[PDB]
Parts: sequence; C-alpha cells; structure tokens
Amino acid sequence: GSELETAMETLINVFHAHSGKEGDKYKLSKKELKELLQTELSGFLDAQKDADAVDKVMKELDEDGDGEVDFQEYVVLVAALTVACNNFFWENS
Amino acid sequence: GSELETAMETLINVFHAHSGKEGDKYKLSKKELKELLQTELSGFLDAQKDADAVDKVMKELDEDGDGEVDFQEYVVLVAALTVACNNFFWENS
Repeated sequence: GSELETAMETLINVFHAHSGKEGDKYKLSKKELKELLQTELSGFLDAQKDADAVDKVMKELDEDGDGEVDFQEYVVLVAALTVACNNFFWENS
Repeated sequence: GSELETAMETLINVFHAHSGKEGDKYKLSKKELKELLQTELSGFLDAQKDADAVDKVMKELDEDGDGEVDFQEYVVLVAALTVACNNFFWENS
C-alpha cells in the first residue's frame, strides 16, 4: 500500500523544483504546464506521438491559449494520458 | 525530469492491484476510493487526522454516499490532500 504517498511527493517534488517562495500566488500558464511534462518526458513522449490521445489532453491547456491554470489541476492531466496509454495494453476486442 | 512518468505508474500500479479484466467497466464506489487510500495510508493518514483538510477532500466522495466515481478522477483527490499538507510547510505569515 502507501502507493499514494509515493505519488504525493512526485507532484510536490516536480513542482518544488520550480519555485518555492513564488512572490506571486501559485500560477502556471498553459506553456508552463505543457512544457512541464514535455521537459520531463520530452524524449519519452516522443514515442507517444504515435498516439493521438496526446492531443486529447492538450485540449485542456490548449484552451488556455492566453489563459493559465491553478497548479494541482495538472495532476489529473497526467492521468488522462495514462488511461489512454493503459487502454492500449488492456483492450478485449 | 520524467517525474510524471514515475507517478503515471503509481496510479496505474495501485489500480492494477485491484482488478485488470474487470468484467464490468471501470467503476469504483465511494467506499472503494475512500478505502483505497485509507487502506494504503491507514496508519499514515492517522497523523493527518489532526488536519481538518482531510475531510475537505472527503466532500467529493462523501457526496457520492450512494453514488460512485469513474476512476482516474481519484488522482486529483490525492492532490487536494497534498496542497493542504504542503501548505503547512510553506506559509509566509
């Protein structure tokens, strides 16, 4: 168990890497979030490019073309990509 | 980097532990989700009991008293608990 506590740090660590005493309330523009993962899985997600599901999640940040996103909200964005990939492995049909 | 890919498996692994070929579409009742973490951090979250923020997230599943929740939606639920705890450490006031 304790599988969540492990992820809890992942989201906190990756974010902590950026700013900690952000003079301005936690705020991340579409680019920040988009770049956040890409910068992390830039070389990895390269393999996902084959799957259109990648853009599926982009619809969220993409809509924020000029807008931004709180912060934690990005977590789920990561899941949307997982379910898409996980579906590839699991599929009875 | 690649901090997300690490969490990606965490959510998939913890969930994979349950059912894989779920004869019924991915479905988790309030209890499942609630019990999911508690069963994972049952002894750990015991320390969080001091923080009321714990109930803050419960409001989500709690509302599903008789209802249920897709699945991935639970990811963010984990973040809601993090931001609450993270706030404890970081707080200029």
